[PDB]
Amino acid sequence: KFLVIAGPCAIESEELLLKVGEEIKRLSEKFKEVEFVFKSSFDKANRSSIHSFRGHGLEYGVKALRKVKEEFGLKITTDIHESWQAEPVAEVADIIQIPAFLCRQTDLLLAAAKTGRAVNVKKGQFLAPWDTKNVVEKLKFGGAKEIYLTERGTTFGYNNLVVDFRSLPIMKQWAKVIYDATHSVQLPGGGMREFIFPLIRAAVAVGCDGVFMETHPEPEKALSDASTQLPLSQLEGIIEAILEIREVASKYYETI
Amino acid sequence: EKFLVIAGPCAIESEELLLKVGEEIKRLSEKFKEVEFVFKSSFDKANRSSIHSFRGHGLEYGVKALRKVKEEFGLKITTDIHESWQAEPVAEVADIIQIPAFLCRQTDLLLAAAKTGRAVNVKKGQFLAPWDTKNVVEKLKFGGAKEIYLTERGTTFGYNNLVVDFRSLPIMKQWAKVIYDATHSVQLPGGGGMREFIFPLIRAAVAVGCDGVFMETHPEPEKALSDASTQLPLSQLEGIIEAILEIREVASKYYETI
Amino acid sequence: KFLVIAGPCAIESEELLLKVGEEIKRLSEKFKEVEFVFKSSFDKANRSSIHSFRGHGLEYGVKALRKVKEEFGLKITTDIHESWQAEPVAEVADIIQIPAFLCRQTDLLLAAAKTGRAVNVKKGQFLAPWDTKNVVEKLKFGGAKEIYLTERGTTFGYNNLVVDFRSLPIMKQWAKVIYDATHSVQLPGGGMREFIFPLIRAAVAVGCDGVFMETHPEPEKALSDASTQLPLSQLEGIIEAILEIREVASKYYETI
Amino acid sequence: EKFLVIAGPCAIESEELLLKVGEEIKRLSEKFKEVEFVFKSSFDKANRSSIHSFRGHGLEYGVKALRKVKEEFGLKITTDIHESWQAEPVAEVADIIQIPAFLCRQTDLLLAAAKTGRAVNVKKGQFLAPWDTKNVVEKLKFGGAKEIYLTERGTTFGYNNLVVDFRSLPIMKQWAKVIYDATHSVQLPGGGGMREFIFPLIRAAVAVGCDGVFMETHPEPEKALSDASTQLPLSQLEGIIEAILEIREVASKYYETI
Ligand SMILES: O=C(O)C(=O)C[C@@H](O)[C@@H](O)[C@H](O)[C@H](O)COP(=O)(O)O
Ligand SMILES: O=C(O)C(=O)C[C@@H](O)[C@@H](O)[C@H](O)[C@H](O)COP(=O)(O)O
Ligand SMILES: O=C(O)C(=O)C[C@@H](O)[C@@H](O)[C@H](O)[C@H](O)COP(=O)(O)O
Ligand SMILES: O=C(O)C(=O)C[C@@H](O)[C@@H](O)[C@H](O)[C@H](O)COP(=O)(O)O
Ligand SMILES: [Cu+2]
Ligand SMILES: [Cu+2]
Ligand SMILES: [Cu+2]
Ligand SMILES: [Cu+2]
Repeated sequence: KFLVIAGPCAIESEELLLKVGEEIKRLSEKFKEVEFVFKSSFDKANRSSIHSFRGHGLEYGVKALRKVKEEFGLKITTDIHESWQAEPVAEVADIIQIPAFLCRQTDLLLAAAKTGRAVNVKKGQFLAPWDTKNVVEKLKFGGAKEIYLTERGTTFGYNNLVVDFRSLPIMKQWAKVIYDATHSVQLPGGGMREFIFPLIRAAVAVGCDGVFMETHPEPEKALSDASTQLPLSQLEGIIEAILEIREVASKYYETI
Repeated sequence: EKFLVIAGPCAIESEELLLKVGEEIKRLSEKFKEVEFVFKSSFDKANRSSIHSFRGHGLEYGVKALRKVKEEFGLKITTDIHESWQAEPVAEVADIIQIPAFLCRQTDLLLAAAKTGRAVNVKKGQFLAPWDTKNVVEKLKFGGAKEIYLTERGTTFGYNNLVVDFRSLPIMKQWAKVIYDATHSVQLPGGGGMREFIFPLIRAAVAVGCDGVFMETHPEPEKALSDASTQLPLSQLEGIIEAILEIREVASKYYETI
Repeated sequence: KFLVIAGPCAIESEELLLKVGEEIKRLSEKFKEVEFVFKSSFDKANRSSIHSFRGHGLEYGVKALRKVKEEFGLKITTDIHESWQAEPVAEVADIIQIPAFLCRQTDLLLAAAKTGRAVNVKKGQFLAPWDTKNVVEKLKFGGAKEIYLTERGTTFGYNNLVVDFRSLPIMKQWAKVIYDATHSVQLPGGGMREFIFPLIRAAVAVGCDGVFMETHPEPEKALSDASTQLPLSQLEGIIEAILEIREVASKYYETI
Repeated sequence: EKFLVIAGPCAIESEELLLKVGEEIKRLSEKFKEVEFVFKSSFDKANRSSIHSFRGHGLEYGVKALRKVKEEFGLKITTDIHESWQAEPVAEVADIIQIPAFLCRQTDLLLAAAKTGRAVNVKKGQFLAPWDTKNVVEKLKFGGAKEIYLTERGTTFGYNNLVVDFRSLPIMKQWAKVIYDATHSVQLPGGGGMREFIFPLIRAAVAVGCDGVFMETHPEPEKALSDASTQLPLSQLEGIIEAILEIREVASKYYETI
């Protein structure tokens, strides 16, 4: 099934997760041919500023995510930042996410693989698409069976990311490929929200295995990535659009 | 809102090549009635990397060859100019005058094209940010152009590589009609890709939304005298045009206003 | 001799050329081991805006440059924009300059070469350093004997140029290399003036055959490239600095 | 304003390698009394591209080996850490704790280093703009660091290539002491250059102005187990250090304030 990974960027509160989770559950009942996976980070471990929001800790976050899985029967994903975190996170996370800056950290990758969960690696803004073959090879060496690579943009001069859509067919040679619709048009340190939907249309027309998109009931109040979180109320329309474009374009997806 | 398809062989290798490709584009134009086809070929490759590479058979020969395509098949014509004096003779045959990407800031060339009364299509320089095309359009409007296109053809991304930033399409749409160049956007300059990425990125362009696509084609690309690595085999053009019409239709209700 | 190419960006008036030319003459008498070449453009043929200053025409410009050469006995350089301009310009210009955007225009290069003058090609912001070998080959084919390549920065995302100093030793394989201190830190469409002197120190420490630097008595009033023209009064100090650093560093310039 | 030279073999291939290089750096430190030498070697290459590549002999072995260099030669020591728990044991031997470039935004790693009371040297990420190092320094100051360096090691420039934007040196100097990494700045990541550009770009860095240079060195680079293409032969270190002291001296009166 096509994957849709969605949720609020950060675990701002169990309350926020339950509100978002309720809508993701409703959509999962409406779009049965899509596999939904609920995402939220227990820690923003790489904020630019020491004064910015990080979160409420790994214990609180894992608990809140457990509530979402229990209340709604949704699969769960969250990111890890150091190797020791893999095991406790794997108790709740069906997919362990590796942050883009950390895509080359061998121990983090091996720790995630050791848990027996699926692993989704964000492609570093410094990595070339062909450079991801070695990422997959580490994860296979560590025992991983279900592996995703996520396109999230590439450094393009200062304070800008570009999406090179050539990466989608290149990375598909060795893993399932997800397109991150949210952070790919985030300007680090043109934009931004106005480009989210057009580029997710591009990703599906080119061909991918799923889309990653963050959502919040009121984006302007979000504590992380406010400029690019999608309003919750817009998610349904975008998902239906994704599915329609994929239905038509998929006739033309090239083999391997 | 007829979608534009600009297509033809990169260079005017011979009048015979032009008529062979023209016959196919004419056949497609009769099938895809919802498309406006414009036939393209360059009478001069004025910017080749090497002094030893094919340039062409001269302006007079090329205009005559293009005129024969227009006469025989009733197709609109486009070709590129390189210095201001070429605008006048070229406008005798060309419905759309093309401005090469490296020359997109050359004021005199832009004005020369604009005062002919023909449509003008400027290739966006590999050095230019999408928001900086606003002034290119202003120059053309100042010079009398009433029908203006901007063509996305990739941006310098380190050495010998171009990337297509698809954010450029909605940005440039604020000021002109936008064409996606499927051929030169995946060329690696000075020596992906390349051919394997042409069709995926065309699909991206139409899903994002554009007003036309530019695609070069040759019966036998391996033998072409210019851009051999990226010209589409002529037999593949029909299938690609059908795909972009299908993808455009399904994506179109989602295209953002303005 | 080390080359210093300097002058006001645009021929704003014969008056401006004579004021600048007077100082360049004085410096040429003070620094006898340097070859000075006076630069000014008769046309800014590639301005972003239709409303910006271009100049007073080729005839006026060639005349003003002739006045500088006659009054001060200085060598002259100016840029051309279309092939027909090479011959009339060559009447006064010792070095014909090819603009960066036009570095691949075969006819312009051949027209410049045909005049028998030296030719200095600005390296396009799109060109790789190894890509310049073919530029030199065109000029040799057209009869040119004295050929320069000028480093002027490379496209680095949007509205930014970076100087890759690896280009200096690479381009030296096939031509004399000039470093453009002015336009290399011009942001098209960090910066800017504060970086001019530090990067010209880098260029001389790496090793080049000359430096190109634009100057105006009152930069803030200049009609082109105001943000990067050096105040005339600062030129002497920078030249002396160049020469001192070159004297020491040249011990280490690698062969070929 | 003693200039810093950080030098040593990329990886702790063996304690024996360390002592061989250490003996030479000690000899140079006695000649170039105006330089503060800091000996560098990594106990772990934690970010290699391939699972098959050399990583090292473990933290305990590496710290012991570094301690032997400090004991035998009286040299200051630096090494890099990869996860927060390493800061404490490493601070037992390291005068300067190095933060790898990909990890320059990892708040916990920065704080772990800062609270040790050791100096901290952060490699600027290949993704980071020079003005965005201000917040990296703020994090370290918040965490108690009193001696902070920022190291220029190149910026992503298309695929598999780094460029050094020397404007970064005066920009970063606003907030920290600045080191130029002569070795990794010309490495082509994931497979110029390379070695032929090391010395020219060091000359550029000192002419622009910096507070130190970082240079890896191995008696026989061809045989090194990491960064073999860019490690300097040990016999060349003396000549390069003399050149940068000469160029620094002649350039120094021109270094801009602040
Ligand atoms: O959680 C994810 O999926 C991510 O991609 C991580 C992403 O949210 C982070 O890298 C943030 O974008 C980043 O910390 C925000 O940066 P800043 O607003 O602190 O400058
Ligand atoms: O004619 C067009 O539409 C163009 O975009 C011009 C384009 O064909 C040219 O820039 C060629 O790609 C270029 O001269 C070929 O370069 P090279 O093979 O000589 O290195
Ligand atoms: O004359 C030279 O040496 C040059 O390098 C040409 C240079 O002055 C021009 O490219 C200008 O920098 C350019 O027209 C100014 O751009 P803008 O201020 O019109 O956006
Ligand atoms: O130790 C340092 O100072 C560094 O800058 C770390 C540096 O050695 C590493 O990033 C290596 O360059 C990198 O693991 C080598 O990459 P690869 O040869 O495995 O592709
Ligand atoms: Cu986020
Ligand atoms: Cu072509
Ligand atoms: Cu100028
Ligand atoms: Cu190293």
